[PDB]
Amino acid sequence: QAPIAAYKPRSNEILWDGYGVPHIYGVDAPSAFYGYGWAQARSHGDNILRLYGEARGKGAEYWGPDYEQTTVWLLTNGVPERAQQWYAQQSPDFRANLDAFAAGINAYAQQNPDDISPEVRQVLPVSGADVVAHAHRLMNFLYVASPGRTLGEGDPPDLADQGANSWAVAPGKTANGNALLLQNPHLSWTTDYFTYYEAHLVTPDFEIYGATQIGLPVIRFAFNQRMGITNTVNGMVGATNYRLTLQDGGYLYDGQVRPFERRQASYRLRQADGSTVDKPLEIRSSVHGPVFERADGTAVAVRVAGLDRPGMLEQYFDMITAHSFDDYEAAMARMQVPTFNIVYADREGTINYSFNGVAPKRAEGDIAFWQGNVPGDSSRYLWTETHPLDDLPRVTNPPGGFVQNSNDPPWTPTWPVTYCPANHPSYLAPQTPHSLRAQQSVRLMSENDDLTLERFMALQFSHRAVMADRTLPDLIPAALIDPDPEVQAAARLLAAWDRDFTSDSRAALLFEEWARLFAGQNFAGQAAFATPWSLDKPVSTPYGVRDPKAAVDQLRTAIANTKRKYGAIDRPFGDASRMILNDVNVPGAAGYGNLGSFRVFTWSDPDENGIRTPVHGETWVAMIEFSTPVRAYGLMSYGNSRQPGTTHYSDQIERVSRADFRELLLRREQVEAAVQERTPFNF
Repeated sequence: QAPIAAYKPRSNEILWDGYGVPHIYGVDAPSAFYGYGWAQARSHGDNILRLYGEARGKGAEYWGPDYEQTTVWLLTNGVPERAQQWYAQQSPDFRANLDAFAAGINAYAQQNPDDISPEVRQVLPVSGADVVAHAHRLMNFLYVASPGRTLGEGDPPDLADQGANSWAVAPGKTANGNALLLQNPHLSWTTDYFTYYEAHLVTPDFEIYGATQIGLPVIRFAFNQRMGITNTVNGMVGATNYRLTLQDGGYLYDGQVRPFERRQASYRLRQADGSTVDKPLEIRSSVHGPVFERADGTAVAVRVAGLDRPGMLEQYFDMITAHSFDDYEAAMARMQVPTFNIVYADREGTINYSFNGVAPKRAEGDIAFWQGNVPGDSSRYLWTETHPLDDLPRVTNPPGGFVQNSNDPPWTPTWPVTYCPANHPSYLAPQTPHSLRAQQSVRLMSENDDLTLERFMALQFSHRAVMADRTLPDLIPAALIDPDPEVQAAARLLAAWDRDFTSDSRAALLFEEWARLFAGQNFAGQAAFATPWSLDKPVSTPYGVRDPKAAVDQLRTAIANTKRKYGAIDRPFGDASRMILNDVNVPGAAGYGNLGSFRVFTWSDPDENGIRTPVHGETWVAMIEFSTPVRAYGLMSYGNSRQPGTTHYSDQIERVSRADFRELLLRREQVEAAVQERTPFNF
């Protein structure tokens, strides 16, 4: 019936468990945020202070050369100053929480100066504005508008490997009648701002368990006794790069030569000897927005949407603390979160999918057109309005009894679908072939019924080489008629494979190498299938091999590659695939999502000895059943801390190698039973 009574904290304290997971208890909100800020300082202080410093545009001043590009990017886009505005524009209530958070961080550093790396001490003290600045940078100028896209360069490995999985199951599809939720982000294992942190906040008025990126005062992947939500990247096109026609010191626009908006700014660049050199920086703007110059000499102006949405953090906070789905939807309706697909589920039995973000209203052009260089010489392409929530693809309690997204276009959020590409403007999302992992996603959910939490988790462990199922039947035969015995031996090895990425697979590695050539290095190539992908058979296409003879030459080559990389065509998958953190070295399993593996581990290239580890992949994984009280399990691949000397960095990877999940503790008693360290505090 009613949720179990939440705990009313009678004093401020952090109860840490054996895994470095803080259970922050505050007599009020500001107190809790302060504890949260303290805990994050404890667990990831160095990187948070580094990121906050960058967000001030002081990256070059504080750490020199390797941080300069980001400084120029953030200054030119006026990020540090807008953070001050956004900060000021906060609601009095929330601004107090942000100030607490910053005080928590400051406090921790004050009482533990030794735990703070020397090179980041100059960043202290930090303020509520700094928090806001970072989140603004992350959301708007990393996720939505990255310097790579605008500068016409690219980005260090983050192509399609910035993915995730997400499921929400309606009570009707379960055995117990409680909704189920899956949080499963697949971001880099090394990039600092992408590091996830696990925490638990409790005040007399709210409770929030979950993971979030270091430096964020709100929990993005949260849940509690009442509800929970998860996120996945949808690539919402919130920015436009306009090509400019330079002319007579200005730029051509609507037939006339408009002069630029010029501002002479400056920043400090640290020198090897510790001194700083003052460096000039002219910031030019066009009616579109800031202007950058590419290497090829192209003058590009970037127009980022939602620069007037200062309530990002508060939206997330109100969303996750919502007392009902209605409240939740009202919160999301503020349009303060610029991107992401978001999934919801609660103890009431409601599940929801939302292609969220702030999208510019446009009158022409498909997504591909808007993702490229839009002509910047006419007011014809200068958008100003953005779409309301109800203009975007969304699903609630569908007939299928579930929702899901694995970075695939929003065209198959459930089965049967409830809408189609035609119902929305063609610039919102792409209409491209869904990845094999995404197809596996729809299958695992729609094909199963009467689910239990345990079965639900087991399905999450799927590591099927769907790619094989679509190709081997045609490849194998064609390869067997090849005169080269080694090729024939390869075909037999492959045909004996159960087509699952297990540690012991002797054919997996070889298959991958073949697939690299058959479907491109990222495994997304379609040019080689006999039957092209189709939205009408979204989970069974593409299929077959268009040119078996060619594909065999590819296998011929792939065989050489496998031996060169691993030393044999039949090396055990988990012998070359390892998960190495600190001094822990465990065998790997599961693999590339584009090859159909639901559970993901994007293996890196192998080293001298054919050993390789995950570059991106599983990180924070949790499955929640909204029973009363709720039940949840989770694991954090890379622990809950990265502070030099911490015992909580490599202390979970072993359980990951065995899919041995931790029961997430929400109830006071459970917490008291697992406490290993108490940190009392006053705000």
